[PDB]
Amino acid sequence: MQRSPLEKASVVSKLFFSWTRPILRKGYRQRLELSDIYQIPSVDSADNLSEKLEREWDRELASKKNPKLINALRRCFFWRFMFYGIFLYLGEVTKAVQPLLLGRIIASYDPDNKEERSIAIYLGIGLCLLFIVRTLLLHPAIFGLHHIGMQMRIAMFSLIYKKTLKLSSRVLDKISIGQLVSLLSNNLNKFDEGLALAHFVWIAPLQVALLMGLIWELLQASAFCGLGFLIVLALFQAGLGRMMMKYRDQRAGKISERLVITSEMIENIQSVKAYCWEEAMEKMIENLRQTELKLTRKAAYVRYFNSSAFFFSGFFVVFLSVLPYALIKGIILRKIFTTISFCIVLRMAVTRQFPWAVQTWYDSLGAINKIQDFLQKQEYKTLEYNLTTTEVVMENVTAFWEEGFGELFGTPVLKDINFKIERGQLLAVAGSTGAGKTSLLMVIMGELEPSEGKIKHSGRISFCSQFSWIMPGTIKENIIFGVSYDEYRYRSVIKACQLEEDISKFAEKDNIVLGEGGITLSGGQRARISLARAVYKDADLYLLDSPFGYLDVLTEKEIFESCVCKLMANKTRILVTSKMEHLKKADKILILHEGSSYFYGTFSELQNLQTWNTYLRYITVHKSLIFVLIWCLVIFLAEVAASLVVLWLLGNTPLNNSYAVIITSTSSYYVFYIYVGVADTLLAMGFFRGLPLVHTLITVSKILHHKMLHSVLQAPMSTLNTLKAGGILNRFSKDIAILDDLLPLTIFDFIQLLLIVIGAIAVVAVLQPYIFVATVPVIVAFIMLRAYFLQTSQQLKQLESEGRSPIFTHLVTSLKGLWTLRAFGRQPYFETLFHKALNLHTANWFLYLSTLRWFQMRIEMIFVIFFIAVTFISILTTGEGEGRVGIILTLAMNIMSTLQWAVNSSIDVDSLMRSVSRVFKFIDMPTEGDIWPSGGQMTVKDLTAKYTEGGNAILENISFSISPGQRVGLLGRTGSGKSTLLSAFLRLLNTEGEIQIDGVSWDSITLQQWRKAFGVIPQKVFIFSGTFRKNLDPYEQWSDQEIWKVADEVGLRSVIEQFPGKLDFVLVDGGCVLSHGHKQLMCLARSVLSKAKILLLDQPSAHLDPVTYQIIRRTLKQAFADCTVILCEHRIEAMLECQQFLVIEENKVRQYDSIQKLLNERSLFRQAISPSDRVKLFP
Ligand SMILES: Nc1ncnc2c1ncn2[C@@H]1O[C@H](COP(=O)(O)OP(=O)(O)OP(=O)(O)O)[C@@H](O)[C@H]1O
Ligand SMILES: Nc1ncnc2c1ncn2[C@@H]1O[C@H](COP(=O)(O)OP(=O)(O)OP(=O)(O)O)[C@@H](O)[C@H]1O
Ligand SMILES: CC(C)CCC[C@@H](C)[C@H]1CC[C@H]2[C@@H]3CC=C4C[C@@H](O)CC[C@]4(C)[C@H]3CC[C@]12C
Ligand SMILES: CC1(C)Cc2c(sc(NC(=O)c3cc[nH]n3)c2C(N)=O)C(C)(C)O1
Ligand SMILES: [Mg+2]
Ligand SMILES: [Mg+2]
Repeated sequence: MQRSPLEKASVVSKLFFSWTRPILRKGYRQRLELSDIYQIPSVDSADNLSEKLEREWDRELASKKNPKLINALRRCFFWRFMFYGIFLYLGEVTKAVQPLLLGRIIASYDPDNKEERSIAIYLGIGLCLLFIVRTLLLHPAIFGLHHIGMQMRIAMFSLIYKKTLKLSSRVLDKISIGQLVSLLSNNLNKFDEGLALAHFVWIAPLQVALLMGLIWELLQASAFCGLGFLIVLALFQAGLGRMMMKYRDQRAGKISERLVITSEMIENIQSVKAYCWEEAMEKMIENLRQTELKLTRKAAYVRYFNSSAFFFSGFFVVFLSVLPYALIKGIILRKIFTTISFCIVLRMAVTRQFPWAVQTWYDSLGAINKIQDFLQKQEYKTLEYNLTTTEVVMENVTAFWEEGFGELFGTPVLKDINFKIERGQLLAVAGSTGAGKTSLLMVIMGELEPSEGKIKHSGRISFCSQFSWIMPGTIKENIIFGVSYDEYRYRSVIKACQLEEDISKFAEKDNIVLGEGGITLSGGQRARISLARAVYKDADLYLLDSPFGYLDVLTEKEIFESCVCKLMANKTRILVTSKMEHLKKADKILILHEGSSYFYGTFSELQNLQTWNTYLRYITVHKSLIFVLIWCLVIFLAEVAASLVVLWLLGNTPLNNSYAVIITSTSSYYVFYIYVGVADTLLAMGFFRGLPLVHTLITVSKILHHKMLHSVLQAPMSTLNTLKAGGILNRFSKDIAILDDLLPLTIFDFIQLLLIVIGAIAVVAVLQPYIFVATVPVIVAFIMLRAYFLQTSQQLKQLESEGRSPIFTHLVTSLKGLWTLRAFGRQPYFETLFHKALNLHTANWFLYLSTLRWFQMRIEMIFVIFFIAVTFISILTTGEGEGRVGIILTLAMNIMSTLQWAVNSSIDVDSLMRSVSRVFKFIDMPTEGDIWPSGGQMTVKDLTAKYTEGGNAILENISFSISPGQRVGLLGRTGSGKSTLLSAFLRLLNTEGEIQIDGVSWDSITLQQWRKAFGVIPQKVFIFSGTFRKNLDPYEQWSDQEIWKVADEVGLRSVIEQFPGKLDFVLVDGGCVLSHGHKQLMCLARSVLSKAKILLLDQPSAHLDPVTYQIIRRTLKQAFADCTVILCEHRIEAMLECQQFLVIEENKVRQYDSIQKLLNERSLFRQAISPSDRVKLFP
């Protein structure tokens, strides 16, 4: 990491921006190098800006009665804000005095021997000094304001991330990820570039006042008559402004809902492919875009008029100003031209510098109000009493989930519970699915607050959750979790939890980079990592929320008899389980039922009791766009043609005529200048040209989004495991929102300005030849410098754009596994780990932003250097009568001002066109590519299974056969590959060989027609945000009578009726409202509905007790009558059902007929069988 070159630089280097020079010549030749990226300055790091504003915000909360975040921002930015403002004012004031000096220098060409001839050279010196001071005065202040804006945004982002870690469990149901992602995604680049525009609120009026006097000098009455039009027009723009911000708050609700559905489906696509929900998910996201794009088009139509009230305004402000003066006194051309030159600045001042400033003040204060509202929310309170005898006591506790019933006090999830726990003994928390075993642990931790009751234990606590959580990094970084490493401790934990088997099979033994959630690992490997993280942590109380769900009986007994009773057996460790073997060794038991203590005591008592290609693939998506652009061009040619014959007639005039005074001298070199100043309205796009162009460009972004979401869904599994969660979420959030909002209007201004310059040069050139030759040296200079800059700029804009993914990826896992962070107390780790993501983004963004003003300053310096050269060549070579050299040259240099503005607009288009480039990389991803399943007999031959292309083979030379309508058991040790065998049939991972069914093979049929044969219950359950009927069938094939008919057999009768809207209750936060057992029953009903003659069950019973498991065999015997069943399951009770058994080990299979034979070979596995389950197998 090289340190920032801004730190050690002369004022000249910081004034002329020479310190950014190295990376351009480095980036021009070569591809950009990671070494060449500079470390952020010490001023604008995450830590200090957090430090600074954190200190002010609590001072603000302490002092005032109703605090405001703007007051906290004021005390740390206001002086450095206003310091740049006064330079930006003087830099803008010097534009208004330019027509006074230049005006006379144009007038001095007139042969009528005026006094100007005399002063011209002094204006010549003065006007050169005038340009030099502005070029220096403006750009440092803009960079200064961008630099302050960047510091404000980093400070607020840091305060949101600290606030969200202390946020209440009550609030998490209300605020989804789409709320947080959208808030950051909106502000990320909009807030920084805004503070350049923000000052023109108070610059523009003083500018209007200063200009109105200078016009009042020329025209006494009419100038006010003109101004009235701009007051008339300014109120119309303010009307569009308030209209456009009411269309944006209707849409803002819709965007959040789209991101939560898009995130959820791509996070667990492996289920989405198994069920075959492509059309279902696409049609769902399609319906959310309908409302969004309706509001986008409406907000875009009002935005055009706001950005089209400057070009049209031009002609009418001058016309209404000169007309009244013309009728009474008469006018000289020298008076009309002067007015034109003042007018252009005034409109710039009042029609694109005033409506862009206020619009920035609304958005900034709106964004700050949402952040301030987000900071003032219900916090997770902590109340831990270190002083204790280490006796975990609970007495007379009740608890409700929601606020309403709890506050008004629906049945509470706990009531009338009480227990006493000495230090060095484990509690056996037992009961049926929906007893409140997770809820009890949530009360012990303090996530769920009890209405009536009291809890007390010491602050130190460990927590192994039911849904296992894996942060992004190495298995080591997961197991130790933000603390020092201890060789003796870490190794002893891994042998206790016995991951030694699973860790040794990996290529990189200890440390492999796991993704967001850890889908590289199976269910058993995640559970034991979560348990290892819990065990490696040291605390007074260990909470274990059923870690033996996904484990086989051999692993379950060894890990129980190796960790729970060996590694920790001198402390209070409440556990969740439902087996006799675990309750025997346990000292105290608590059997919950319907949120009530059925029993409490001991085991003995209980028995007693009972680039060109990017710019070309974006124009040829939609045919309307190419018709509209051709339609604009033919109308453009017509007005260029119309103006040419107007100026032909006007110039060729043979001229009491007070109306407009002209002489042979003045005529020739004012008539052309008048046209150049009024060529911004004549060659303007109307509501015939501008409307459809905006309409089509939004239609392009709708088509691009459809293709992108379509391509991501049907791409192969390897390409989707390669990329992160935040990388997916970044594009659909930020990159698709740029094609909807900014990019359609950014192209409009670029085309408008480009047409004005082309058409201006065209009419001037055809009528007077040498001005085209005069423009060419300045034209080539701008194109030269532009081509040079874009080589570095395009490479910085990709490192910066892809630099966003760290911030989002981190924000997902932070919010996803929030309960474990506060359990272990690892906020200081995650805050400092989050600061690195901001510093990374700042490092790239600051670099790109600073490179731009270099370009912005250099192109103005080029224009100044040429204008200085033109002015003295003009003034010095002026004849005794009628100097023609200056007449030709200054006309060109009036055009180059409009082109300078167009080149700056061109760089804003290329920066936004990067986004469309990054969308097209997702569109260009590879594709995975009588009655048929009558009986459902499978024949596998020479099968091989591996995830990565040319990696390690998980299964090797697999072959076996199932006869029709036969139930088949599948089993083996955790991490054997059982899922891989189920994924091999669906062929989600790439395989070799053939699996032929009912005498017909893979290659005979398409893949989507193939996957409709099977009926899947996956290991990881997927419940998207919607109604129960939407989850149970997205296609809406089955009736309510049908779904209610299924709902009783699998037993969601009592589950659904609990909630208000029966089959209309909108599930949230990935179905957090339902318990873990109900999610397994949800996937069962989903498979029961889909009548399939083959069906695949990946551990249907995960954390179901023996009572709930009767439903599984009830529905498996009755509903699945004739169809063949592959049952992948750990519990031995399930083996009584199915005939043939498939055992997996050593990357190969073995098939067995009877159970007696199979269990006979293996002794340790037969000795793991429960005594209650041993009397069933053997009679
Ligand atoms: N966030 C929540 N909001 C509202 N109700 C909830 C929430 N979480 C759980 N519940 C309800 O509380 C009851 C008990 O939940 P809990 O998860 O503690 O049961 P459990 O015994 O742990 O389930 P399982 O045996 O499947 O692990 C369930 O009926 C469930 O509907
Ligand atoms: N997506 C993947 N990419 C790479 N390797 C994988 C992937 N999924 C699984 N593996 C590897 O394959 C091994 C076995 O895979 P699989 O997920 O089928 O185990 P399993 O039998 O389902 O486990 P469990 O018994 O816990 O359900 C894992 O131990 C892991 O090393
Ligand atoms: C800083 C600004 C807002 C102050 C007010 C505007 C200034 C520019 C205005 C207010 C009064 C104006 C003056 C009013 C009358 C005359 C006399 C005339 O023969 C030459 C111009 C001159 C001298 C004007 C120059 C511009 C002027 C000085
Ligand atoms: C904002 C807007 C309504 C934009 C606008 C105008 S005026 C105008 N077009 C015309 O005059 C016109 C004439 C022929 N074809 N178009 C527009 C517009 N965008 O078309 C004004 C009034 C300044 O203000
Ligand atoms: Mg539970
Ligand atoms: Mg599995």
